[PDB]
Amino acid sequence: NYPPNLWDYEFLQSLGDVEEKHLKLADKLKEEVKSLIKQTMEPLTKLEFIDTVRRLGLKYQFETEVKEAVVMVSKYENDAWWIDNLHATSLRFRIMRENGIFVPQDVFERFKDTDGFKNQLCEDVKGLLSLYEASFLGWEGEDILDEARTFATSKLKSIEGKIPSPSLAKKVSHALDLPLHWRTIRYEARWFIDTYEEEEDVNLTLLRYAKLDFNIVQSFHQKEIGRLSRWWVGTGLDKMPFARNGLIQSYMYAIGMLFEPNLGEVREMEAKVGALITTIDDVYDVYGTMEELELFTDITNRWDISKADQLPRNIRMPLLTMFNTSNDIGYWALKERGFNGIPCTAKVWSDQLKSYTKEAKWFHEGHKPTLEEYLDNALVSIGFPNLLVTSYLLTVENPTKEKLDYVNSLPLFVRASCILCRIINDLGTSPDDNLKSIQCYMNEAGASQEVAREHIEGLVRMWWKRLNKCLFEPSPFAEPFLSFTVNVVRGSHFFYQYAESWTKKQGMSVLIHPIPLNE
Amino acid sequence: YPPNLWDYEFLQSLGDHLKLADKLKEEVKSLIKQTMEPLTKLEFIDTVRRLGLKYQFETEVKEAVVMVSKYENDAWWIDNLHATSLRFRIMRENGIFVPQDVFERFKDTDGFKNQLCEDVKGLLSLYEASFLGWEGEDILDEARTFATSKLKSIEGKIPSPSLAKKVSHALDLPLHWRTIRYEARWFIDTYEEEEDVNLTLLRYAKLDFNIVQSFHQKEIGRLSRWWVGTGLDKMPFARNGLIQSYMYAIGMLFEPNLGEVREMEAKVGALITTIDDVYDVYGTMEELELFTDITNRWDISKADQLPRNIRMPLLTMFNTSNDIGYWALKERGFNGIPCTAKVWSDQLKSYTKEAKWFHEGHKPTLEEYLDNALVSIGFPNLLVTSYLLTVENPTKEKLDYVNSLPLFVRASCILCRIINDLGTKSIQCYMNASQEVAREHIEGLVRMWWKRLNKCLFEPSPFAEPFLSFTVNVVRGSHFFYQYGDGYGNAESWTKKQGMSVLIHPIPLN
Ligand SMILES: CC(C)=CCC/C(C)=C/CC/C(C)=C/COP(=O)(O)C(Cl)(Cl)P(=O)(O)O
Ligand SMILES: CC(C)=CCC/C(C)=C/CC/C(C)=C/COP(=O)(O)C(Cl)(Cl)P(=O)(O)O
Ligand SMILES: [Mg+2]
Ligand SMILES: [Mg+2]
Ligand SMILES: [Mg+2]
Ligand SMILES: [Mg+2]
Repeated sequence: NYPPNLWDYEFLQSLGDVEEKHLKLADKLKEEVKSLIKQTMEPLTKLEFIDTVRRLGLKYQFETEVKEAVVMVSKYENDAWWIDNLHATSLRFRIMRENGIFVPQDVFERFKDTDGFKNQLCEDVKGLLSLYEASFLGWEGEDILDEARTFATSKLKSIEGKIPSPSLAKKVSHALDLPLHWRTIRYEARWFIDTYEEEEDVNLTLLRYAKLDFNIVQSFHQKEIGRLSRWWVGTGLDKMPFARNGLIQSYMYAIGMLFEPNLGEVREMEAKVGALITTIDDVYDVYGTMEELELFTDITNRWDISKADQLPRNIRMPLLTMFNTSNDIGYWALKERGFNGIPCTAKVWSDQLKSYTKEAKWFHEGHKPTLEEYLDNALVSIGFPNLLVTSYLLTVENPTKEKLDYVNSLPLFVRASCILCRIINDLGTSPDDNLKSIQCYMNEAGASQEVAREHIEGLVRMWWKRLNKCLFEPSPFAEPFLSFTVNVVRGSHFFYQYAESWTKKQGMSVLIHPIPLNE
Repeated sequence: YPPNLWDYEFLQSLGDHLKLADKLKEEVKSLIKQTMEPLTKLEFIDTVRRLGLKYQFETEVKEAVVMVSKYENDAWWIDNLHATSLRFRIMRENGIFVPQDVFERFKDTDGFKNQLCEDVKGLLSLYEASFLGWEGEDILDEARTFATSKLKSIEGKIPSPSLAKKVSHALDLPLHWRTIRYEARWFIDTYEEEEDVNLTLLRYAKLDFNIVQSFHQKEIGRLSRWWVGTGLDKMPFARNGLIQSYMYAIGMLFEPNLGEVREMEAKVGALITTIDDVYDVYGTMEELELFTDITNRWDISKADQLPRNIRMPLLTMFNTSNDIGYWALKERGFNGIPCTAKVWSDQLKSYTKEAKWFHEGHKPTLEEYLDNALVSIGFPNLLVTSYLLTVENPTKEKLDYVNSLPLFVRASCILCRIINDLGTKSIQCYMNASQEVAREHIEGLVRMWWKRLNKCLFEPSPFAEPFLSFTVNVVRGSHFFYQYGDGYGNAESWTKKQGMSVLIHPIPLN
């Protein structure tokens, strides 16, 4: 291709086209790790171990063993093992809440005096880092978790880059970039396999399984990218003079939303939809005229491609691929799930293009919307209602029009995720546009760039609190949609840290290069 | 356990010496170019053709044939029945006219001289040449009836192993009516038995066959994954649709360089067989009208009014037609969706007329039924699609023209339907004579339309390769497959065998 993509599509197909020795060894090491999760340990040691299993990307292999470990630890009658221990209190608080076992913010009170958190806690970095990490599991009105974040952030930053203990130095720097709660499972696993190997408390059996299982999952990913690349070259959209790296960037995002091998077909369909969202966003933003885009929108609204030949090739090809792929995805729901998803996929595309039109209307009129006007439209235009409603269609038991209507109605859980994805993307922009979060709020309140960014950062923390509380009352939603909704937010944080070199490094270590085994 | 050719589990698993091939290709290139006696040359390029290798040497074979057509001294074939017959056929095969009068030496005013009954090689070449004939070429008709009788009479009495095999093979189907790719597998075995076998040509035939087979295996993997993805493998009205369609497609075109077109033709074939069963066996009256209406308007709004087992074929037809039309836009610069939507609407209209006859108790003339039955067989759909995907600079104008079914295309489509009706309402329609006498009449229409096909290849035509080859090769596919459709017993094991030898099992080398 010209310009060049991150990797050539012929090479990406190369990848998928792990010796039987290793699958057998993997089942063996898996049973040995089950035994370790099950085995009697001191409660702190057990929490540390299952936190390690999670960060290595292995919770999906041990869901039963990890939850049962966590329930056991919540039943442990004597509290002396965590009381007055900042690290143990913090980790317990976090692991309990991550597993739907409530722990009050009051457990942190004893670490404060009249003026706030006790300055002397700065003498224990491991404790500060566990406090920092735990603070992100907090809800609205949990003021002590807000103080904990501010204090632990401030104290860790006063040492970032200058910690003379390699593994804690790396983890502190990594955490201040993004807290574990905000990071993807799959990209964290690759980073943490390296970190873990350098740590004092390393279990070589767990580490050996983490590398083996990483490589096996990666081989499924390599076959998916082969299929997706073949599909993408098949559409001819790799040759559009826009949306360079559209397919690989969508797929890398998808791995953040869902990495598990058993969700391969769903992941491939989400990656196809992301590649089309990126492509068609560029059709609307950096190619089409207002008149071309009116016809694109109208064809989509009516699901009628009669007039498609009035669009030039570079606009007609994206339109008809959106149409053909949406029909294929809808058809999969009929074939696999017994429910024709074409009305649903046609509807979320119509909603999305309507949001683009409103954005373009404002941009042409010169209109300068408020933050709340901007976000009600921009949470649609980012594409996550499309991606998430589609993910629900493809996974809900017994899909129905009424269920799909409900998800597309933005229950608080979904609205939070979509607003978060939009605001996180907007915060990732560097040198400047009246139609992004920061400038809309600047325009509203007469605020500076600095004060407006601080405001938007606060909105990020607030919507995470609602996300967190929604999981303690998941209401009509179940796995895997619960995970999808949170993990698209983590994808956004990871891919919009406030470049192509970083993206290639991430794609190289997670998708292309197996972890070297000493087996 | 034996691998099941009908198991989509097995078929989905398919896909998962080139230096010697390129070396031996140049050696074979050199053998077609090197000087030989003009008869030995014709024999050599006929051998190349029959080994399914002509596609590798189109330019060397044509120039060989042109060189022989200019060889000035005729002493090498005059009064030699084999040589006269081989020259006739190879020349006409290459669009160089030879009159039927070259077979004057071998007949008088009373016909072919009964003396020739001992001359097995001669009789076989005469028989094969006769099928290159046109209408009113009555010497070629007489050569056929005569060669056929004399060949039947000597069959089990031929000492040469390879000549005995060739006579028995020719009497089932002349070479002209056989597919290239299925014949290539057969002929590799027979050729190895011949006295004049060229071991370089035989080694390259095997190597190229296995290389091309590996291409087809990747195609069947992709197509089987697609078919399982549609869910149509789990439908009632089942008939191993995809694998059968693919086995037909291989008769229509086998060349690796036509892979994508072959896959799309195989998909359309699988959908035609499936939807025909929807209209002929499973669908209610009200269901078929909605299907037809949805297709006519290319509007799937009301799809949900159809039950699962009908909605799935419908949406797959819609989705696949949109994909194929899209491929034309992407690859050929022309949006083919209006074209694929039209050939499906026309096909479903042929299904509506079948029912308007059955329910109104109407009984059509042979000419009436065949006007409709040449559309319903689905070869307009397949051939118009093949033209959309291959024609240089496609346009609506050119697509309306092919879809009007001018003689060349109409002859192929009638031949496909007639050949099919010969192997189980063509016979019933002509009868409304008896069974035996209609059949004999319909066999006659086969010979007739073949002569019109043959002539079309000499006449001015908008059409070029590869569509000229597609149009003749569907007819060969029909000849080869038409009497093994039943899907049990002898029919099923002969089909499985063809499937296994040409698609699955490589040719052992050394
Ligand atoms: C989870 C998944 C499969 C994601 C697919 C990739 C998608 C569609 C990501 C949406 C976020 C992206 C890539 C934003 C970059 O696009 P931009 O043109 O800057 C824009 Cl933020 Cl959409 P906008 O057009 O509003 O300025
Ligand atoms: C060259 C190519 C890709 C062929 C694809 C396969 C196709 C469409 C084969 C058509 C011949 C077949 C399988 C006929 C058997 O079907 P039938 O229902 O008996 C029938 Cl002859 Cl179509 P009809 O409905 O007229 O009785
Ligand atoms: Mg954009
Ligand atoms: Mg945009
Ligand atoms: Mg039928
Ligand atoms: Mg029929």
